[PDB]
Amino acid sequence: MTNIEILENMLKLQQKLNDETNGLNWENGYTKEGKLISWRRCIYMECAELIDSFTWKHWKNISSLTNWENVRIEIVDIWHFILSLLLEEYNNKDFKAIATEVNAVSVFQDFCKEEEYPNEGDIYGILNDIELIIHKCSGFGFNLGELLSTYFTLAIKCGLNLEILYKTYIGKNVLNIFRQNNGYKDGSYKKTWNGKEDNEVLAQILEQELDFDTIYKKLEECYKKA
Amino acid sequence: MTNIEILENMLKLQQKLNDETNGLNWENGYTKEGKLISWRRCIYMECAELIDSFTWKHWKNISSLTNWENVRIEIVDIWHFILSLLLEDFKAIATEVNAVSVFQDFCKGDIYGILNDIELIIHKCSGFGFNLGELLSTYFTLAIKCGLNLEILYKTYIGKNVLNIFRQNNGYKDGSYKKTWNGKEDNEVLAQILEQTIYKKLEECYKKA
Ligand SMILES: O=c1ccn([C@H]2C[C@H](O)[C@@H](COP(=O)(O)NP(=O)(O)O)O2)c(=O)[nH]1
Ligand SMILES: O=c1ccn([C@H]2C[C@H](O)[C@@H](COP(=O)(O)NP(=O)(O)O)O2)c(=O)[nH]1
Ligand SMILES: [Mg+2]
Ligand SMILES: [Mg+2]
Ligand SMILES: [Mg+2]
Ligand SMILES: [Mg+2]
Ligand SMILES: [Mg+2]
Ligand SMILES: [Mg+2]
Repeated sequence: MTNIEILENMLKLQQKLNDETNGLNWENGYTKEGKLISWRRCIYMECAELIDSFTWKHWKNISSLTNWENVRIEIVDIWHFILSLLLEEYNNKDFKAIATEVNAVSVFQDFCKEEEYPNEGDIYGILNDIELIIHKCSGFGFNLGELLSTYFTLAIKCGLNLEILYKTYIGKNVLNIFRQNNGYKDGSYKKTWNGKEDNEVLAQILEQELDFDTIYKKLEECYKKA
Repeated sequence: MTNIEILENMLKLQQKLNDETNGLNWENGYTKEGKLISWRRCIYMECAELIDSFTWKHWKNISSLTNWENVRIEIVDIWHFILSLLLEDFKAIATEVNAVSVFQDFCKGDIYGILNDIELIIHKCSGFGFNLGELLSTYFTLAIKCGLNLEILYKTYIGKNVLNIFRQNNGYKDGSYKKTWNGKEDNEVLAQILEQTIYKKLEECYKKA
C-alpha cells in the first residue's frame, strides 16, 4: 500500500466508525441522540491521558518509568479524533484528496521512516509538545495543518511511525466498535476485563494479530471472561 | 470569619503543604528530589478531571448525570495549584485576591457553558505567556457556575488539604499508597467524612483498604 492508500484506509475506517457510533451526518456537529460533538475537546482530553502515561507529577510515584504501551494507545486515540476533524473540516467526500493533503505535510515523510526509541531525557520535550496540542485545541480556533505537523512530530518523539500507527489504529478502531456493540453508551460496558483495561487486552492481542475480524472475535472471547 | 482571614488561612495551609511535600524553597521551581514543578500543568490536568465529572462524551454513558460531588473536589484541587502560583506576605496576596470583582460575588445547569469556561482555563494554562490575574477571574466565574461559594470552597479545601498530607505520609511519592480504599477513591471517602479529626478519620478508614 502507498502512503496515501494507508491514509485513505484510515479515513474510511474513521468515517464508518463515526457513522455507526453517531449516526449519519455527524459532520454537522451533533449525534443522533442530540449530543454536541467537539473533536477538539476529544483531542485535548486524550492529551491529558497521554501526559498521565509519563511521570510528570512531582509529588506522586516519582521513580516510576514511562508507560510506553499506553503512550502508543493515547497517540492512536488522538489520531481517531484528528481523522474525525479532517473529515468534519472537509455531499461527495473525497478521501484520496484528504489523504493527499495529509501526505504533503512536510514532517509526514519523516514519519514514514523507521521509528526511533525514546528515552527518559526526551520526556520534557514530549510533554511540551503535548501542551502545544492542548493549547491549539482549546482556543479559537485553530489551524488543522499546524495540528497535523505538531502531531506527527510528537508521534515520532514517542517512538511511532506510520507502520505502528496504522496497525495499532486498526486494532483500536475494532475495540471502538466492540465497545459500542457492548453497552458503551448506556453504561453497561465493563471497561476492566479481569483486572486489565480493555486497551491493555487489545495490546496483548495486537502482539500477534492484525486481521480486523479476527481481532473482534478475540475481543469477544476475552470479554466473556471479563 | 472575614474574607481576608479565610484567604490568608488557605494561603498558609498551601505553603505548609507545599513545604512538607516538596521541601523548603519549592518556589524556585524544583522539589527536594530535583523534579521540575509546573503549576500550570497541574491546573490543566485537574481541569481534565473536572471535565470528566460531566457527561461531556457524546459516545459514552450518555444518560449519566453530572457528578457534582467530584466537581467540588476538582474545583478545590485547581485552587490548591492556583494558591501555589500566587505564592510562587500572605496579607498582601489575600488583599489582591479579595479585590477581584468576581471574588466578591463568590462570597455570597448549562453544562456546555461550564465546559467552555474550563476549556478557557486549559487554554490559558497551556500557552506561551501567562496572566495569573486573568486566571483568577475565570476561575471564580467557573466556581460560581459549579455551585460553589467561599464557604464551600474553604471547608472543602481544608478537608482535601488534610487528605494531601495524609497521602504524602502514606507512600504517595514512592507508589505504595493505595488510592482506592475498599472500592471508593480516597476523595469519595473524604467527601463522606466532610458530611460530618479529619486526619484521624482518614487514618482509621485507610486501615480497611
Ligand atoms: O465519535 C467518536 C467517539 C469516539 N471515538 C473513539 C476514538 C478513540 O479511540 C476512543 C476514545 O474512547 P474513550 O471513551 O475516551 N476511552 P479510551 O481513551 O480509554 O479509549 O473513542 C471515535 O472514534 N469516534
Ligand atoms: O506540590 C503539590 C502537589 C500536589 N498538591 C495537591 C493539590 C491537589 O489537591 C492534589 C492533586 O493530587 P493528584 O495526585 O492529582 N490526585 P487527585 O487529583 O485525585 O486529588 O495534590 C499540592 O497541593 N501541592
Ligand atoms: Mg479517552
Ligand atoms: Mg487512556
Ligand atoms: Mg485514550
Ligand atoms: Mg489530579
Ligand atoms: Mg479527580
Ligand atoms: Mg483532582
